[PDB]
Amino acid sequence: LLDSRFGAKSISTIAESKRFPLHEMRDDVAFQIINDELYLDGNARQNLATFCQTWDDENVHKLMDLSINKNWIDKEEYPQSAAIDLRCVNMVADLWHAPAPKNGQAVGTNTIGSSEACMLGGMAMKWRWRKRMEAAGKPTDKPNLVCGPVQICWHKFARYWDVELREIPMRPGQLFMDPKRMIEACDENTIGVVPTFGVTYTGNYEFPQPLHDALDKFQADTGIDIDMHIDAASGGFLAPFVAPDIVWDFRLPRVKSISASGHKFGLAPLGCGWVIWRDEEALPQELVFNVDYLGGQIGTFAINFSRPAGQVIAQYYEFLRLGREGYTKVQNASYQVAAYLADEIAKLGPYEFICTGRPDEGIPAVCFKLKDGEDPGYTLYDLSERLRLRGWQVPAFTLGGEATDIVVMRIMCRRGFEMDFAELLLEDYKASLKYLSDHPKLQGIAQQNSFKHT
Amino acid sequence: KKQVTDLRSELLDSRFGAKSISTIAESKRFPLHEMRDDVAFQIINDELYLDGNARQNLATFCQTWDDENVHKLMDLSINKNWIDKEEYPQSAAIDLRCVNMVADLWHAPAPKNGQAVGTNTIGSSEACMLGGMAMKWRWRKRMEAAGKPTDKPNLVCGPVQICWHKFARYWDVELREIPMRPGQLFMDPKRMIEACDENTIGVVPTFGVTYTGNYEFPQPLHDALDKFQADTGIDIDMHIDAASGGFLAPFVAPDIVWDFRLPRVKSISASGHKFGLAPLGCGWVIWRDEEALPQELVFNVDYLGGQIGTFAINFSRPAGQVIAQYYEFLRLGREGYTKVQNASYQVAAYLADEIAKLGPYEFICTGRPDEGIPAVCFKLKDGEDPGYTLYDLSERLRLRGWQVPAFTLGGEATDIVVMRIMCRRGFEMDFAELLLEDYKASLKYLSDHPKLQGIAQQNSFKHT
Amino acid sequence: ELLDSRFGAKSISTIAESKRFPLHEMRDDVAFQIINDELYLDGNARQNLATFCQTWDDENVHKLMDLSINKNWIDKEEYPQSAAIDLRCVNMVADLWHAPAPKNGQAVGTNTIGSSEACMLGGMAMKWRWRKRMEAAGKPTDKPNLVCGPVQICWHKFARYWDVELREIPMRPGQLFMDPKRMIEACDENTIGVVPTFGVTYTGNYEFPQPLHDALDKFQADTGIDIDMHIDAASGGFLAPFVAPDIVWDFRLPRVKSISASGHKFGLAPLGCGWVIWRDEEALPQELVFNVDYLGGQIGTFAINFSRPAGQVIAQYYEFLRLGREGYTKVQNASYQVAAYLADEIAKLGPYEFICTGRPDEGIPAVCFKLKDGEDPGYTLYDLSERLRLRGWQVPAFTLGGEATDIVVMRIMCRRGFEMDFAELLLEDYKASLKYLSDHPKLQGIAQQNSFKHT
Amino acid sequence: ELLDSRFGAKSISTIAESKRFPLHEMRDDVAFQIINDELYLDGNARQNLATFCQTWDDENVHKLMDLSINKNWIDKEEYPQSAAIDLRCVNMVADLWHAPAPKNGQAVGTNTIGSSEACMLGGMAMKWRWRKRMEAAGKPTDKPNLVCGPVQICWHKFARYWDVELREIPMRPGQLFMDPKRMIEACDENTIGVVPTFGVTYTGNYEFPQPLHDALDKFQADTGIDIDMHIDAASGGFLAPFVAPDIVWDFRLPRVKSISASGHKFGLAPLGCGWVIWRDEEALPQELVFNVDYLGGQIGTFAINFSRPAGQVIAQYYEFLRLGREGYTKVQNASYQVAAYLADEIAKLGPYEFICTGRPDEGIPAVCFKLKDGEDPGYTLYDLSERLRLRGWQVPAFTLGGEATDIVVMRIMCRRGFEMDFAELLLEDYKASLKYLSDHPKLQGIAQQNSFKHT
Repeated sequence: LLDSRFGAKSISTIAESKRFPLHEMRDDVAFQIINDELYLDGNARQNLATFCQTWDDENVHKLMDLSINKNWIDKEEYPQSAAIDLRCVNMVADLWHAPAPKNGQAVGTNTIGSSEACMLGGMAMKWRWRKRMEAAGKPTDKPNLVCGPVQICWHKFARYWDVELREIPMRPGQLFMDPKRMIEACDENTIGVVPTFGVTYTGNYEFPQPLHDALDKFQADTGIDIDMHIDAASGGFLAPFVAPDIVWDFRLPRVKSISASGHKFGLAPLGCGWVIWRDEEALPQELVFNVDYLGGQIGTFAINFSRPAGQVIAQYYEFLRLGREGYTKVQNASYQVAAYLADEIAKLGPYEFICTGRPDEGIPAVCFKLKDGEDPGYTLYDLSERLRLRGWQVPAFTLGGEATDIVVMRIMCRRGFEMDFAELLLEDYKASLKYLSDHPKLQGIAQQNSFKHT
Repeated sequence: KKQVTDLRSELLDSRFGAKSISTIAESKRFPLHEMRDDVAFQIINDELYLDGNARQNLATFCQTWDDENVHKLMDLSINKNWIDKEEYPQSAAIDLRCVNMVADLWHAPAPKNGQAVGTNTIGSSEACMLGGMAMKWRWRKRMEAAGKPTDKPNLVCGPVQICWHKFARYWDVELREIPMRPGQLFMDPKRMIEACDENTIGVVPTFGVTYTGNYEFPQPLHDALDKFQADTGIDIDMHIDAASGGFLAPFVAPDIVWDFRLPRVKSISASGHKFGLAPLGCGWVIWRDEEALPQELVFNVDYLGGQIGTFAINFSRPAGQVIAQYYEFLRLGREGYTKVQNASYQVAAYLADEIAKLGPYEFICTGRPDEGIPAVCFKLKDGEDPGYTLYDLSERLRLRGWQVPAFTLGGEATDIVVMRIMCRRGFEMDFAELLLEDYKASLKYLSDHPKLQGIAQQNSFKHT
Repeated sequence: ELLDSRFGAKSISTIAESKRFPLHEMRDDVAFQIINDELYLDGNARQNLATFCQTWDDENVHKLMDLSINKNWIDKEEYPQSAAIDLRCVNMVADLWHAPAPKNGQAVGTNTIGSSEACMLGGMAMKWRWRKRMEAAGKPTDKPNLVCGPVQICWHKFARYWDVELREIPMRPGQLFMDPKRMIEACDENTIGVVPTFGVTYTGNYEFPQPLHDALDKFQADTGIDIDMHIDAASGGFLAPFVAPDIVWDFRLPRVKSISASGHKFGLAPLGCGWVIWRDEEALPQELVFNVDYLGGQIGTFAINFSRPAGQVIAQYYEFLRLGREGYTKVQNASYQVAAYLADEIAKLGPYEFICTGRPDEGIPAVCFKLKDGEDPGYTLYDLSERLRLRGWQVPAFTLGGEATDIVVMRIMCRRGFEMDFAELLLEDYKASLKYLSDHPKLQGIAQQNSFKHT
Repeated sequence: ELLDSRFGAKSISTIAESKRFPLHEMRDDVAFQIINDELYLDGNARQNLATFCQTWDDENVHKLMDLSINKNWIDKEEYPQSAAIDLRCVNMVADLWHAPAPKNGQAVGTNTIGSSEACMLGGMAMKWRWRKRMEAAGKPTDKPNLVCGPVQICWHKFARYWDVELREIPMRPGQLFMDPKRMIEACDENTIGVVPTFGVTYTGNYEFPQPLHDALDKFQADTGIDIDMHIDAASGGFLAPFVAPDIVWDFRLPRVKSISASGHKFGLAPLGCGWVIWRDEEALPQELVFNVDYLGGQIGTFAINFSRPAGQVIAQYYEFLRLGREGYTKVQNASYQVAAYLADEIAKLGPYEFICTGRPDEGIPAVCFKLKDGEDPGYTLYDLSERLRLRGWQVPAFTLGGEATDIVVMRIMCRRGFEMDFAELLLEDYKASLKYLSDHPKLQGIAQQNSFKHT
């Protein structure tokens, strides 16, 4: 009947949350109602499962706010947002060593995230592969795609575009797509190989170079010429700053496209991805749609259409304020935190490390499991529950394929999670151990994977 | 000085009392150095002044008005992840409410389990693809069950938005677009049926044609699909592209039978960020029920609370638009939207009557609620020459601040030059008065300067 | 060599040093962001159903508090309007509690930082009235006692700090409060006063002053000993006058010489606001009032604190002006509707005995319950409380004192902000928590730490 | 009935009864949004290259302006600190312009709303000094003239409003400004003063007071007629002293008895700020100063305005403080670099003859050019000005005056905020414009409306 906030007749959001509302309500009442329910969302600061930016910068807030109505697709009405977007394509291209374009503009596009960028990469792969077969007179009805432990976007790609996903299974000692097994899976129907440069599940890089040598030898051995698209969702904004010596990008001739998330280590806010092609030949013109506007026409290869230009603008702000110099410092701060956690956690239990936050191996992450046949009086699921009681989300989950038996804990170190917070995590980690040791009945109870995808 | 011109990272800047960087000198490479955060902010902030504010842009369909409450909701929601149900369960709850509300708005059958089948999207584009994929899979599953080949799917439609051209190309479906032609601009029952066959995955009426403003009416088409099924056994479904009309007809013309009232309408899509009133980045698609949505398309993710299924092309993205959409549903309801959309219609209808007095025009859309969306669309009467083309008028208007797009139609009507005026929230009766004044002044200018006729020759952006 | 990813710069750690005064300056905006970022480790309280303290947010209150950051409550001279506003508040609370009309037009009483200070002042005033009364009768004054029920911690502190024997009537099953019989058994010539709790912290039930009052009248008739009351209305003092005005508990009772309440509980003020009113000048021994000099003459204060900001007063004013009786009535009843609804709904979900069910004629908007004796549903209320934390709620489980030492209660406080839709959400998480304990029996009996119960 | 899509309510037109004082109240917040929505139709001026006035945005300035919306410039008594700040600005502007050190510590001068008011004050003071002396000689004083070049409109207003005959030396081919020869032709015993324009509005070029000063010396030598100067330094006044300290144009010349300049042009103040400085008490007739009583004594003002806000002065002081000569020199150099660059690039694009090219020793940060005589590249600068409008730029084309009624010029003003990158964008758009004019020859000769040239 009454609401204590408004000292008035009560408006429930839960009653008839099932139909379109009939009546108007005071604007500021609707606002305070929604505002209040939003407090029940987490703030992610103690969420150690996600890669997506959760820190807050006033300049980014002001820039998102100015841009709320700036339509990324409408080049004609917001020509300056359009110009900023083209800068960022060129800069990401450059970051990844794309060849100098003949026309002065890199081939590539901002996206909403890595998912769309993957679809575009995938569709391009499929189309280059179909042209090759059609020219060579071969059937094109059985495409396949060869990969390791990919993010879920490759599952959707395969499904939505009717391509056979040839996923190399995780297995003990080999948690990733190695050159030998990659090669066993390739044949004239392979549209491409997708190395994951920063595997979501573990944190490690699949290194494109040895896979690239193996594809070169494959072409020599069989005449079959297979290309790569690097899914660098996390890695593409790490390695180029802290390890330029890792050759994973367009310096490799088979690498025809690359995609990354701006809203992970690109430090952009949620809703920003990037995909770059090596050159015009890498992007079939059949996929590009040309629309007229007053200043000529512009080509777009996008799944999305209208949407706000703010994230692109924020991405640019990050590029401008940091440069290589700043990015290197920012990403090193995160690697330092991971290395530290890895180092410290190692002393607390009988653990085996899959990833220890090393810049030459992968991304700022710690991934570990219990040592085989070692029982410290808890599972990592249990430990994950204790940590949620201290406000932390530290996902515990299983690996796939032939490692379906392995439970790992993954910690992600993203911007905002500084050394002080890592210290606090550790105190909570220790207090959890002691608790588990004081209450042995807790062992084995917990059994539900935390969300592992982003 | 002896510092030669090309060895400097040059230039004082009058704003910083300092040397600076030229965003344009080195926009081809990743920047080398850090720069004070607030300087980079000011740099970008100043360049953003070169954008329009769209208040005077009469071409777009997208929300360009500003409401403080929306600004605040968006700004709280910058990091809220629409895909992460675990961390943001309240944003997830609000999203599910919106899906039930839009479902209900479209007469979706009551769900056995209380939750409508549908999803927020980034826009009509994603929503279309999901609708299109689902159509393809339903059709495929049916032909497989029947032992028939599935390698030549086609889609039958009228003058569709570009997202259907993208869907047809991206998913290898032949687009059977009924051509606009003089005197029949739209997919009619007859030409629709000529185009239909066992390989048709669906028909897509466009309930609010992008190019003109008009509704294609699903009812008569629905009638022709019923008879087509009786004559041939072939059972074809519909997905209605209601990008704009989806949030207009339910309030100002609830009697147009276009939605899930029609048994063949298996899914409907619409754009929140057009007449939905939401800010940029929001779309909706709804399915009649679980049968309408092949489970194979839905991905189940593990989370701590069990698992939830999503059908999306995107993945992580912010939840602010959904929240803001919710805010519009709550503060307006059916009563409020009815008033809001009526205001734009009055504005469109007003401009149609007044523009008709000013030249020899033939109208394709006059902002009548029973006919289409709040838009005015016209051409010159055939064989009449008033001393200018609509392209010329569109240029003069631009000199006075307005974007009023002139472009050609498609198909057999590619000779036809139209002007379209979109009336959306914020474009009020007083601003339309101002437009008219400007339009009269442009006509006089053109009448005083006849060497202008025929010079402007470029289409304005038409798609949104 | 350590970097910070926020600042793109050498790391500054609040934990390094943290035990020595820092040596070096650091940039203001960096120190600010450092601290701000750490504040995200605090809760929001929106989901913390243990506390009584205001946790909602109103832009106007934020504005007034911010205006007031430097307004010194004690400094009447520099901030005369803050002073005038405080004085209006004292009059309005006195009137709320049916204080007798004052001869000089100003009610007797004061703002405080909380109930705690207001209890100290009321306590001291009790002790001094009894002392003076006994001195004037030539009698020893070194053994003063105080009679009370299951009192808030401030009374324990008062007793210890001021050397008064606390005669606390213990809780016992059946009777979790101070009843007249046990009250009188404890009373004597050295009893400085009785302190009923009009809203017992641990349960949410009102101790009713009236029957106790009648027992003190009879006690006087029988023995000549004339004992007064101070009502601790921490919570009930801003509830009953709006939703149950016929409960006679306040200055309508002759023996009630002073009353206290928390403005930052149900008075709707922000943290840092309590009130104490005395019946009239006689109820407040002048010896306790300090008169300072200022330019317009002198003002007397009775305070433990001295300089402090005037914003909470000013905010409390805003609440009084914007709502009035009519507004308070709607605001408090809405919380009662929440509490009554939860009592009903929770009752359906397991074998519970209720102590408090949000009825306005019985207590404050709280739900307080225990498991039915014997009936073992497969968890303790500790366990249930732990499950509820994993879904973000703090719903405290704790033991009663005294002779009710076996009893484990759960207490849910319904405060402004915690509306019907949030109650529904708690109910859903409650059910889901029960489902989990059923599916995971091993969990039973594990948790055993009482949650914070005091405020 | 008519609805508004913003408010979901009956429509309220600002246009309907816009000729009658409105009858009824409406909600405040609706009136605000209605007005705020109309204001979107104003330009923002960032792409307007015709104006000299500040169009950039500095948060600190906005904050000071907003703090000062009610500070009354004239009310020294209630706003004594705004007054003190004002007086500092007067001394600082006097010092910048080499005013002789004040015998009393305070320079003779005042803030004004703009150059306009400042010119009247200067104009009036010339008038009175001239009048006093001619009245001493028992000579008629009813026909004063004022000798000048291509002055800003304020001199035309002064002339008209004070019945002074305006002897404006016309612009003519090859001599667009007041030279010594023609100046002297126009001088006689009725000349109240000569006004060099130190930054001509129409072109950007400086009129140099030193060679004019020499001629006036010779004139007094030859004829016994002693003529003074007032420098209209609207724009030059905050440019030259920082980037061309060697140009002698100010109080270093004995005949210069006052100077005016706009704070809200290159002084960097927001709109509503001007300055006029007199050499010393003798240059300012006392009869023109009004003495107004108040608590701390009385102050004299020479003003046309009276009550008005102090914010622009406050903002002016802010710029003086944060910049100094060091900061100003950088700011203005920056604008010059942009003007000079545009002059250089623009000369590459067509058959142009430049009047001004952004050289700090010649004039202000401006580019001014015309088509080479008898050359036809296929458009007029009016045509070019139209194409550039379609790209969002206001780049005014207009005819010169007097004997160059024939010459059409394009003038580009480079003020703070129009940085090198925006100059690059204009050039890109300039070339896009030349290309289009080329591809559509029928455009040639269509456009013929002068753009606003005055500020």
